[PDB]
Amino acid sequence: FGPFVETPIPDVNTLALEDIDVSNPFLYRQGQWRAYFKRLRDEAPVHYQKNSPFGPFWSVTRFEDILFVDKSHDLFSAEPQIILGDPPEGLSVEMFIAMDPPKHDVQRSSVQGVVAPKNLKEMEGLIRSRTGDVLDSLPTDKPFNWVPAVSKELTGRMLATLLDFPYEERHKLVEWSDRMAGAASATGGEFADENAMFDDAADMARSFSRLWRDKEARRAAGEEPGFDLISLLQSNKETKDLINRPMEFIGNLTLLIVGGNDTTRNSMSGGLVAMNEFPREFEKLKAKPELIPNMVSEIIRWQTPLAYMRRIAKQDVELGGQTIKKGDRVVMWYASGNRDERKFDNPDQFIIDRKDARNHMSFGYGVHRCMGNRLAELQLRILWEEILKRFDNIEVVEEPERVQSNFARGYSRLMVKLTPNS
Ligand code: HEM
Repeated sequence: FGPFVETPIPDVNTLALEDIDVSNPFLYRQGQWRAYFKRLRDEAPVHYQKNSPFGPFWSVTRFEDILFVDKSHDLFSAEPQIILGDPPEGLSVEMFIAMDPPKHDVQRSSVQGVVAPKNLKEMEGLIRSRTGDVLDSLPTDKPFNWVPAVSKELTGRMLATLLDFPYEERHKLVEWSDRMAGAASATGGEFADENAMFDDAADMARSFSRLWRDKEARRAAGEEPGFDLISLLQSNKETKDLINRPMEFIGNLTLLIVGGNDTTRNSMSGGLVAMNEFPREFEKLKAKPELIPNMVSEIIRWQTPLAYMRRIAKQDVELGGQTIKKGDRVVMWYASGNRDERKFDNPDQFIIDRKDARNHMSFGYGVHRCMGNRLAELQLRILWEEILKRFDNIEVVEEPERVQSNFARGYSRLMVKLTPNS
């Protein structure tokens, strides 16, 4: 009903404050995002942009203010979408990441068992084995792209395990997720073909339905239930009939794959980029390997794989000396908050023994705090544990290529030369 090409981004000092548009999906790639958000934090921490390709929106850029917006779901709704823009027509799917309580609470309870700490503990052998195997497969006499060989490879195996997806088809979960999460209308991503998105959403719905029916058929034949989400959903009375609720069914399954896809991937890659910019931290790590758990938090803080989550004001809200109007879109820029010097001293430095590194907001805060935070930290810890066993040095031999997006902060190309230890 009713009615992106890259260009050089100018110095933020050349702009009136009302003309700063941080929805530009090239701000991260071009390294301008730090100066743009710092100007916002300093002089417009609750900022209204009237004109953007996504329409008007508020930017909330200070750590303390983002906490308030994220935790106050009675003032700022997560519905109906948490990306800055809109999904293409015909591709809206309800996910509980874009739902307020109580309904958010009910839907998250039906899937949260898949990351139960007892289950993650039991899967450590498999994760570490996969993490050992891919690392042993990497060449040490020539450089290679770390993104497909390591980050995406380990991420895709993990996603397959989570759903018991056919392993040989796991590349499909990632390709579908990338196209869906990289919609030009939603995040300024490079996917602008609505035809391919319609084909993906149909292949994906058909694939999840086949997986559901194959699993119930295997369970009816006596196969013991497992750790995966489908086994868990078919073991609980509330969700044993979830296929008869297609919106809930597709919504929960797509959220799990999109939630863990480029987040895990870009956190695996981003640690190497941070180490490259701050090489003394790798010597500190080698001499004190017990720093790995805290370093994982510092990698996640420094990388902030998801730059923001978006809300809609449910009423007029006074915040930062401004009046957010009912209905306005409000963007909580985690990428800015994690660089806020009011919260972190020396915020742009990668400091692996930073004592308050675990207080980052890359997972958000409030009822929507990332459900897979422990799963992500676990894979990242194991990754660096297995790196230290094998490699005395790691070299980035080319400027990393960063992904076009205002939402995902990640890398498509990371060329790495490995040096084994003695
Ligand atoms: C470093 C890794 C990760 C980061 C930075 C990250 C980031 C986030 C963020 C920012 C949110 C929303 C927070 C908010 O609105 O307050 C979120 C929620 C969510 N994430 Fe993650 N994520 C990561 C890993 C994962 C993984 C591995 C999975 C799946 C296994 C996952 C699945 C989800 C789900 C299902 C939600 C919805 C939670 C809810 O609405 O209650 N995430 N994540």
